[PDB]
Amino acid sequence: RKPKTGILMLNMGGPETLGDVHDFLLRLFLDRDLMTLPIQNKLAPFIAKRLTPKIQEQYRRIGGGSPIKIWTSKQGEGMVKLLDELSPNTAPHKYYIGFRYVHPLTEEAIEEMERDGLERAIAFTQYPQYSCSTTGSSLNAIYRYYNQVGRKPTMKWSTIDRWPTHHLLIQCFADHILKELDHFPLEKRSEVVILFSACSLPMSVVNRGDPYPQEVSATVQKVMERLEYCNPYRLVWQSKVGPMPWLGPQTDESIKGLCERGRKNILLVPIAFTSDHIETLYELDIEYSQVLAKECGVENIRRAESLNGNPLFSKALADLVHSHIQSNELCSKQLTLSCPLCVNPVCRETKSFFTSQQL
Amino acid sequence: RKPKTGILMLNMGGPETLGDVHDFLLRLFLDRDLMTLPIQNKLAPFIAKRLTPKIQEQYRRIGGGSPIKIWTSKQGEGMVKLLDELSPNTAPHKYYIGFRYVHPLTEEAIEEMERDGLERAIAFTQYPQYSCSTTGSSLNAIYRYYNQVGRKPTMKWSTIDRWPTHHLLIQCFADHILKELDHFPLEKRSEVVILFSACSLPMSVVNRGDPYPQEVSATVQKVMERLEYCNPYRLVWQSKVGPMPWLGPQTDESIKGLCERGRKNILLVPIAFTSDHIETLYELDIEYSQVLAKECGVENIRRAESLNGNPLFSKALADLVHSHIQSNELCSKQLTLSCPLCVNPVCRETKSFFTSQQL
Ligand SMILES: C[C@H](CCC(=O)O)[C@H]1CC[C@H]2[C@@H]3[C@H](O)C[C@@H]4C[C@H](O)CC[C@]4(C)[C@H]3C[C@H](O)[C@]12C
Ligand SMILES: C[C@H](CCC(=O)O)[C@H]1CC[C@H]2[C@@H]3[C@H](O)C[C@@H]4C[C@H](O)CC[C@]4(C)[C@H]3C[C@H](O)[C@]12C
Ligand SMILES: C[C@H](CCC(=O)O)[C@H]1CC[C@H]2[C@@H]3[C@H](O)C[C@@H]4C[C@H](O)CC[C@]4(C)[C@H]3C[C@H](O)[C@]12C
Ligand SMILES: C[C@H](CCC(=O)O)[C@H]1CC[C@H]2[C@@H]3[C@H](O)C[C@@H]4C[C@H](O)CC[C@]4(C)[C@H]3C[C@H](O)[C@]12C
Ligand SMILES: C[C@H](CCC(=O)O)[C@H]1CC[C@H]2[C@@H]3[C@H](O)C[C@@H]4C[C@H](O)CC[C@]4(C)[C@H]3C[C@H](O)[C@]12C
Ligand SMILES: C[C@H](CCC(=O)O)[C@H]1CC[C@H]2[C@@H]3[C@H](O)C[C@@H]4C[C@H](O)CC[C@]4(C)[C@H]3C[C@H](O)[C@]12C
Ligand code: FES
Ligand code: FES
Repeated sequence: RKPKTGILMLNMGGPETLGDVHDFLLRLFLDRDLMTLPIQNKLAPFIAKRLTPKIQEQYRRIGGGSPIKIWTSKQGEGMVKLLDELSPNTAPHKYYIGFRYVHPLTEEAIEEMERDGLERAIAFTQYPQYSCSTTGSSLNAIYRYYNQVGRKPTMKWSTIDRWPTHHLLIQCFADHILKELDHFPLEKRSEVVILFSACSLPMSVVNRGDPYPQEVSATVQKVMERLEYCNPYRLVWQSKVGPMPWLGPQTDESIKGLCERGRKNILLVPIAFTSDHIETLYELDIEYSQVLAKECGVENIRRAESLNGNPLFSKALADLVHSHIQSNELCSKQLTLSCPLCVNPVCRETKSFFTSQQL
Repeated sequence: RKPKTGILMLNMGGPETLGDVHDFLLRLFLDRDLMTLPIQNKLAPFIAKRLTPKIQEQYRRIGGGSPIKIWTSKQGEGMVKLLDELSPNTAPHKYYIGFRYVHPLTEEAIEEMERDGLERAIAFTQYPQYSCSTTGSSLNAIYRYYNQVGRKPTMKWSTIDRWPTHHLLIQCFADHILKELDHFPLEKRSEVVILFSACSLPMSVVNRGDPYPQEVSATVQKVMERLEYCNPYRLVWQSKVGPMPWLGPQTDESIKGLCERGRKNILLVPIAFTSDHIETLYELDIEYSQVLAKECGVENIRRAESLNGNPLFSKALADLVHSHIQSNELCSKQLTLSCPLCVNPVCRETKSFFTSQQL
């Protein structure tokens, strides 16, 4: 009955209600692994307070809050149900949600995992493609937690730090793309252009050696091969913010560019997310698909459904955990290599934390 | 005996002797598909004249010229020898070299193909990953040739515009990587970090929608999967020139960054080339491996051998051409979609040239 193997599902997280926005932002601007700012401890709360109204407004526009926790919970529960049958030797399994910037925080989840007296602890990132700003930050949080609490872990840790091409992940994306293509008018099906849209990164980050771009590209290639290249495509990036240079082409500019060039039937695909969030429900669905799309004269613009509750996805999660357990992997080979230009000293410490785990 | 099917092998080309450097640079700065410049016809010759001495010196450092024509010739001959047995229906086959900036020029090749009175003409790019600046420019020259000569083609055209993940291309890279890893001291094999190095692109090109980065990334992923992720890796970009922003991380800075961080056993892999040229023999072998490496205190830095004369590569070429002929493909689906922000009007005309081909 008592849990033996815990699977900590890592994700940035998102505010559940408009009221959670302020703290979400605050924790986010306080994260050194994400950004360094002068008098950060004083500025952060300030920047959070001023951005709060604008961000709360974005969440109001999609219903009043993020569904991330609901979808994560459902995927986790489905995963556990399967794991108990897949790996009896490591059962019972229990999933824990460790959101980086909102409750339940990564730290709270770890505290709970230790209290449950687990034997196994698997840091399972929910970002298929690795970025030092996403998965890396979550992994650093785990290392820092123990380093700050001043005491070693009581469970054997390991991580599934990336999985950009897991065959079931690719199948889920391909299936969702195909069913969405079936939603376009029959006459336009073959004319549709697929825009794979992933979260962009500042060029300063890309230039230090971030693995993200290459991995996202890998996922896209895998999805397209499974679709047998039925339609032309392009990998574009969204969510750029600020005056600094980010990796492009931007998704909004691409949509606008495509229309002005006669390609008015577009299928957007959130290729770097496993569930819905503000980036898909607001940026892609409203900002680009409703507003921008109208101003540009698009004929048809649709978005592949996010993986969310697809039973195949829960199966994907379970297979990954199962394979990870059977291989005795502590982490991917890729995690043993820090960015060539990494300037964050905790990265090497975090890497060692997982590569040095007992058993 | 009379040639029936012609295979136009497209490549940038390189100066065979130091004396060819000047016209090489001249033709390169005159290409609108490559770069627009004020009073280009006047600036181009000037720019070529001032760069000539420095470029000639680079070629002198590697032996006095580029081996590209020699390697292209051997691969083409190997390809033809195989095609004559693989596809008796389209034999005899003849290969033609169409370098973009040096003799034999793409135009001279087309002129020769027409004189040979071929029935089938295949534009076979030698760049596995498509870039509007490489393959795109070569395809544009074919269209521009007929449009400038004021005559319709006498042969049925088609193109193999990209092949970033052909299984035999991937096996060739994997094989060369493994044999090069064997050259490292046994004690450091597992410590080696693989730097996949591809030619960089200015961010202005990346941002308009160039498919190159995503395709190179795809190749890297396939190679690593075949090597079963034996070693950690990172995809880096080389050859940045000028003050403008280019896609990074840069190969030279990554090598230096890796050394500073204790990773002194590096294996360089020219993932976007099929043979040796100035970028590998000079930039990677001399500039980075001999000079930069010494100043950084590298323990061991080697470079995977270029595909060059590997018989498996000629097999790859013949299989690509064979499958292309069997499928009646006119071009890839990807070619039917121009960059979302393309501003070159010839791109659409070039695309149409191939997609509209009779038969
Ligand atoms: C200078 C620094 C960025 C440094 C960097 O290049 O990394 C930026 C990051 C966030 C900026 C702040 C935020 O944009 C919030 C405020 C915006 C106002 O227009 C100026 C003050 C303001 C308080 C900004 C001051 C300054 O320009 C900050 C602190
Ligand atoms: C730029 C940075 C990622 C940096 C990196 O590549 O390491 C990302 C991570 C989380 C992002 C923030 C979060 O998504 C929360 C906010 C979302 C808003 O749409 C923009 C501001 C907002 C505050 C974002 C700013 C910026 O895009 C952040 C800070
Ligand atoms: C846009 C937002 C300020 C909003 C506001 O004050 O209204 C600012 C505050 C801090 C900024 C971030 C920080 O300066 C850290 C990063 C600096 C890089 O040059 C761009 C990305 C980067 C992640 C910035 C993105 C964006 O410009 C942020 C998030
Ligand atoms: C202005 C133009 C770029 C225009 C654009 O990209 O929008 C750039 C491209 C190449 C430049 C030229 C090349 O760098 C060669 C010369 C360099 C000298 O320092 C100035 C004159 C010189 C002849 C430059 C003039 C001008 O700045 C050019 C022509
Ligand atoms: C920048 C441009 C590619 C632009 C694009 O992708 O659109 C590339 C194509 C060919 C390149 C040139 C050729 O490789 C020939 C020269 C090589 C030298 O090492 C630098 C100068 C040199 C003259 C290069 C300058 C620049 O990097 C060029 C002009
Ligand atoms: C470096 C070289 C000038 C060398 C010299 O005169 O000493 C200049 C001449 C024309 C330049 C190119 C042209 O301006 C066209 C492109 C302009 C972009 O802003 C950078 C890439 C871009 C492809 C430039 C690369 C590089 O800076 C070039 C190739
Ligand atoms: S920033 Fe990537 S490993 Fe440190
Ligand atoms: S620049 Fe890419 S299609 Fe024209």
